[PDB]
Amino acid sequence: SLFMSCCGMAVLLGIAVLLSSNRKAINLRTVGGAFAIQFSLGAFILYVPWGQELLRGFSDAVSNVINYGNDGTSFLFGGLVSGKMFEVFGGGGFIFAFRVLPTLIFFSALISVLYYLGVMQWVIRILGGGLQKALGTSRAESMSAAANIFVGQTEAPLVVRPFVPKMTQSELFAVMCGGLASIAGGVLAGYASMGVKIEYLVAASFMAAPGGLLFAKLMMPETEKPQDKPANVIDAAAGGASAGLQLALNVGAMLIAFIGLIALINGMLGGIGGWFGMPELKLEMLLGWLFAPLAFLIGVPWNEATVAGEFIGLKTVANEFVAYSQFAPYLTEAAPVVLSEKTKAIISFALCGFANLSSIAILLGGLGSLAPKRRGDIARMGVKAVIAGTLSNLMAATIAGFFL
Amino acid sequence: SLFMSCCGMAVLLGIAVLLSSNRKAINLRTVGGAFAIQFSLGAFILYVPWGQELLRGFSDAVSNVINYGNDGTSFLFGGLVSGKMFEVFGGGGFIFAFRVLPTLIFFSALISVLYYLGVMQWVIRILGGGLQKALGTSRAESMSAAANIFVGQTEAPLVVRPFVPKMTQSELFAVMCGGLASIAGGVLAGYASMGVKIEYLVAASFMAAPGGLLFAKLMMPETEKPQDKPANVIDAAAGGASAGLQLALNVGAMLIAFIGLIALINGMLGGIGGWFGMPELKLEMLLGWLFAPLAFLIGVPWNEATVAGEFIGLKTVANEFVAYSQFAPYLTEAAPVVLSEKTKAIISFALCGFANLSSIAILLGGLGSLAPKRRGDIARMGVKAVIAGTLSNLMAATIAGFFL
Amino acid sequence: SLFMSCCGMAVLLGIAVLLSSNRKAINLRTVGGAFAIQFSLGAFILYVPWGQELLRGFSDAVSNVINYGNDGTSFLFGGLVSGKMFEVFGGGGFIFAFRVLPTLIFFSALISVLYYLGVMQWVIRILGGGLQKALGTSRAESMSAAANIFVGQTEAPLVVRPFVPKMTQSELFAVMCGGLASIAGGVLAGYASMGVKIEYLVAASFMAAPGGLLFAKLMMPETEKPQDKPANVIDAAAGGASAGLQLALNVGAMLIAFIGLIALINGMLGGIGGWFGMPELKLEMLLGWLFAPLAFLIGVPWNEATVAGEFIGLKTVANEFVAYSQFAPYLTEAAPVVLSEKTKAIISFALCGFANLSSIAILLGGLGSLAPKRRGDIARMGVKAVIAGTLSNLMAATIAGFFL
Ligand SMILES: CCCCCCCCCCO[C@@H]1O[C@H](CO)[C@@H](O[C@H]2O[C@H](CO)[C@@H](O)[C@H](O)[C@H]2O)[C@H](O)[C@H]1O
Ligand SMILES: CCCCCCCCCCO[C@@H]1O[C@H](CO)[C@@H](O[C@H]2O[C@H](CO)[C@@H](O)[C@H](O)[C@H]2O)[C@H](O)[C@H]1O
Ligand SMILES: CCCCCCCCCCO[C@@H]1O[C@H](CO)[C@@H](O[C@H]2O[C@H](CO)[C@@H](O)[C@H](O)[C@H]2O)[C@H](O)[C@H]1O
Ligand SMILES: Nc1ncnc2c1ncn2[C@@H]1O[C@H](CO)[C@@H](O)[C@H]1O
Ligand SMILES: Nc1ncnc2c1ncn2[C@@H]1O[C@H](CO)[C@@H](O)[C@H]1O
Ligand SMILES: Nc1ncnc2c1ncn2[C@@H]1O[C@H](CO)[C@@H](O)[C@H]1O
Ligand code: NA
Ligand code: NA
Ligand code: NA
Repeated sequence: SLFMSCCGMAVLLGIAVLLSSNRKAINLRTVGGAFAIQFSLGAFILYVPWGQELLRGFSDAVSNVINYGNDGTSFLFGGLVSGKMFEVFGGGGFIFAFRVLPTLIFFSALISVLYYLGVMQWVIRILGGGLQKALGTSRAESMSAAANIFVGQTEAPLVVRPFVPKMTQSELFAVMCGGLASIAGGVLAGYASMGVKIEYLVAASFMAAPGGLLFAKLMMPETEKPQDKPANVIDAAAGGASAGLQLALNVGAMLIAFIGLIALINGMLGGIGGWFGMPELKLEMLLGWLFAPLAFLIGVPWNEATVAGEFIGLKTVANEFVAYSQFAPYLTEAAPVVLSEKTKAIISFALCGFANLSSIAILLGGLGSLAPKRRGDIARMGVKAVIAGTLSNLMAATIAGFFL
Repeated sequence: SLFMSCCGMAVLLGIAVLLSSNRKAINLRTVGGAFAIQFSLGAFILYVPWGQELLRGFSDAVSNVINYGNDGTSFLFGGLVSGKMFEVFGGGGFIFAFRVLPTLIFFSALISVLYYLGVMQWVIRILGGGLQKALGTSRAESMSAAANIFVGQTEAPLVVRPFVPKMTQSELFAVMCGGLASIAGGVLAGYASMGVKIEYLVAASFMAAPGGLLFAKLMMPETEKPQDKPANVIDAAAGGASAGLQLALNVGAMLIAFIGLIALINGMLGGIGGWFGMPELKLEMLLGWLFAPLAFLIGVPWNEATVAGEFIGLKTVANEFVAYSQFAPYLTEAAPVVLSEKTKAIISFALCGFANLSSIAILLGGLGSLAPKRRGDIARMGVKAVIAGTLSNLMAATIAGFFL
Repeated sequence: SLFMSCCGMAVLLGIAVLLSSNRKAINLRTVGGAFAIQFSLGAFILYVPWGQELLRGFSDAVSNVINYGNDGTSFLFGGLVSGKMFEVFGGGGFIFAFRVLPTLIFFSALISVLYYLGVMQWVIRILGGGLQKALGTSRAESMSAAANIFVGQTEAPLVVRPFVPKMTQSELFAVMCGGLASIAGGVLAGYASMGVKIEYLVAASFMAAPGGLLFAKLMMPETEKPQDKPANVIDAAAGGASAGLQLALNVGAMLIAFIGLIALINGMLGGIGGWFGMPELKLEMLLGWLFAPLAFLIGVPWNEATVAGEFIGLKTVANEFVAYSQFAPYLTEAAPVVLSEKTKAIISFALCGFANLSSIAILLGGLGSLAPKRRGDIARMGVKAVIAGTLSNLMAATIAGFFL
């Protein structure tokens, strides 16, 4: 029952200790409180009545903002995003390129506005300040952790960019993990437009801050000693829209290629597998059969562990956007496999993160520009940071499945 | 009657004098002839028979070029830009992204071709030469003023780029105002594809050259002393298409975000206004109530001044493309408010310009690259240039409304 | 009969000799074997039974890869690329922007993957090694020739980029011609999606390697003495998708402008021609009337030489993508002119190449970046390389028409 979930938490913490740079350097106050906060935050917004009301209140607010931004894409693509599309094409009336992608543009512009008004910095300063006073973490890495709740892995350290080139290896690692254990506000609204429950996306985004610090200070404890704009609001909006556009193009081109490549892989595996009496062999079967124990370990039922492993595995070997693209049909009535409500939540939390190998290259570019002489350290701690970011997603998935 | 329009002209000229850098330095020949030319040009193509035939002859020529370029977008988007779209989606069959945006690509390529053939330079040299000999303005700023009739604010000073880094503060200001008081040929054909009368777009584009010089030499008189390529035509076309593409993407992403942001604003104003007994409070009401006297001053009837203020205000606080997007439905039979034919013209002229705060950043980039040590002067005279560019649009709107 | 084709080969070789930099420097072994290989390769895959089975086997493999990549574009554009489009819009249901363009993205990602796995380098090393040992050509130019079978003109010399800045004028010319006589794998799958027979595209791509070396060593013999990475596979795929996206945008914007410009040209020619009693005068008539002898010379029947000249001429004065766009309707049942099966093949081979004036600018950019001090030589030998690349397409078209 609930004993399998508690064991899963110990295992995830166990692997982090086994892969630690120095187990004797682990601060029990830091990693003890970090796990406590992430667990208490999960208990707050997923179990207790008041916490559930605040989460559903914030999610409904986000849901309204998404629909407001949909007035912009309704102007551009007109009837191609109307209700007539379902009367003509049926299920194929939902055009991903016109429905989901423009949401990245609007939200990137919105966050850019909220940054100009100082609204974003005000929230991060509170959340980041509460983390460093409770975990003992440094000022910079705590602000980057709180920033990563809303923005991306390369946009979050911008709030503390003059402290990046001279921060310790443990600090930089935590900064890398803070962005790998979380997502961005843009893609969040995109995933919500695909059918993913906003309550799960918002929850996982907030739990990514202490969870990101947790496995960062576990796999890389602090052994050294730390230290310590657009002209107008319309320019900020226009600048954010351009950034969202460039992101929307890249994501769209990525999904065309990757899904196409997977389709190519499945075609080859159908022939390769046939040589061993398995002509129905596909990528989903491999990822499902390989990630089934990991899914079963975090709280997914035995008869649903294989199906859940297909999505968790795809999120790891590729990225979460490709995984969510194959998990989205499982959130509708036309789902090939009817999953339990708890399982749908666990997959949603275990997929809510930029934790993948391809994000290392992005960290080498964006974060690497903030510290050009630190690109050697980033690439070196790259693989370790992905694991630490992965464990944070699995931990948040185990906690979520525990209180459900 | 016509007395309200003549008073409006005096007020607009009055504000320019009150905001002048030096009223005693104002050249009466320059600003006297500039206003005379803009007024005589308005009287020419909007009142006298022969001038109306030349304007309708040029507009029909432009209209044919647009339809010719529509063969390119008809190939790419096939039936999505066909007549079957209106039989299926009705009014929503008109897809802005496929109908209007590709026009920016084709026209940017066309102008790039006409530049290679020396056709563009030939016309600018004539118009620019006639301005400097009649107003006493310098060679460079007069050519940039004539160039801004056809191309954008950052593309126009390219004809005199070796004279930009060493031109006086009054010259640079006039160059800034020349591009703020006008638009580009690309977006012009785009606005014409939205229902905006081409006769008004072409007229306002030509009146922007003396009008841009008028309020520039009024708010910033000359107190100092002035001075004085693609391999083939296919490469020029291909280069212009790429420039139009990048512009089409930026405009499209801007409209998705801004309209979405306005929709978000209207949602918040509906709650904020409800606290003061005004739950129906929107952005249009504010902009309408605030710009109604300004609209009434330039020649808009009392019962239509508020509605006209919504578009003029939106053009100012944001940009003219967002304003035209909300004014375009008022040019069809499905218009919520039936405006008089004169009012439709006044709004069309008062919106035909890049006069906004966001264009300062564009001037800092494009025009600033032509003179990197002059970015300080551009940002300093930025706000003043927007006002001077705004007054030119209002003046052209007052003149247009006078002869109608 | 077959005598007209053999004469055509002599003429094409004749022009190359007449335009040679030094006819006495022509290596008879090099240009003798190069023509022999291209001719024997044509005889292999177009005449003999076994060679036809290997070509149809490779084409069917490519055809399957295209359909696999179509799963990615089916996810993004949903029902807009479904069969319901033909039930609603009929022939206009085929949306070029959603059907053909995304194929460039997927294939660019695929080739990027095959490069990471060393699969591409393995094939090029074999083909390139077999050319230098049979023709006596240098190591670098032979590898670039073999690479150009699969990738573009600026991507092919990347396999030998440290040898580019110090290669002779004859080597650099052959490198330029290798990319002008061939296409890329991305656009190849795009042309195949337009109805162009894959067997012809694959054949012409392979015949472009010895044909590119043939007319390069004919028009520019060697008179001097020659000499002698992504972190993971997912990063390689993501990087290739981004490159394909940027290419897809440029091609799409080019087709909108060029077709629109041609439509503008046809409008003007209709009036200009009317002054000389030819109101039906268009661009196709000119290109057809002018390239008819050239089409008749390579093996096109007398009554079909004019129609074929329209496509060959358009491929020359513009690019092959614009030509293929106007030739694609002639491959369907709704073709205005029913062409013979041999003629359809000849046009397909004569159009399969980047041989145009606009590709010189691309060579100055991409290839010029590999050798910044050699941009002077590239621009100088630019026009000659286009001709040499053109003759290679015509030669491959004559050979193809000979064995059919
Ligand atoms: C969709 C409808 C929403 C409606 C909302 C209305 C928004 C109004 C924006 C005005 O903001 C100002 O804009 C200036 C122009 O950029 C800035 O000056 C900046 O730029 C000036 C010059 O361009 C300088 O003089 C200043 O020093 C410099 O701060 C200035 O900071 C900023 O406060
Ligand atoms: C859609 C159908 C329309 C059909 C219209 C046909 C257009 C024909 C374009 C030819 O123009 C020439 O192209 C050369 C190639 O770029 C240029 O040479 C330039 O580049 C050469 C080398 O590449 C150099 O040798 C030259 O010095 C240099 O001027 C040259 O100036 C230019 O006159
Ligand atoms: C759609 C489903 C398809 C499923 C296919 C699964 C693909 C698996 C990719 C793994 O490849 C590895 O990834 C590392 C990460 O980038 C590379 O390390 C590189 O980067 C590391 C750090 O980031 C360094 O430690 C290494 O030295 C450096 O080689 C490494 O070379 C590479 O072998
Ligand atoms: N805002 C962002 N910042 C950085 N990388 C991002 C962002 N959004 C998406 N990505 C990248 O795209 C992938 C798929 O969403 C992520 O795993 C990440 O690598
Ligand atoms: N050709 C152009 N050059 C510069 N800015 C442009 C151009 N076209 C549009 N814009 C910008 O986009 C806004 C909306 O059209 C304008 O007010 C201006 O800021
Ligand atoms: N892969 C490529 N590399 C370089 N140029 C290309 C490529 N694909 C297309 N082009 C350019 O676009 C034109 C039309 O396909 C070509 O003639 C060539 O100039
Ligand atoms: Na983040
Ligand atoms: Na202009
Ligand atoms: Na090639």
